[PDB]
Amino acid sequence: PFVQLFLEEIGCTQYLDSFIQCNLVTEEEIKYLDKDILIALGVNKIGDRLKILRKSKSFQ
Repeated sequence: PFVQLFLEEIGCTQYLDSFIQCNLVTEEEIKYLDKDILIALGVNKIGDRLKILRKSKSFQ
């Protein structure tokens, strides 16, 4: 799924596991993720959080 493929661009699949923790499969919801939600998602790097939001925009 795109959720796993775009996240792979970060270079660390560990975050991919973070998405499984929330069980998020909708691509639009990725943009819906806020920096605070990413913390709950299971992300240990604040810089990567910015990458997820910016890369998600690339979807459109």
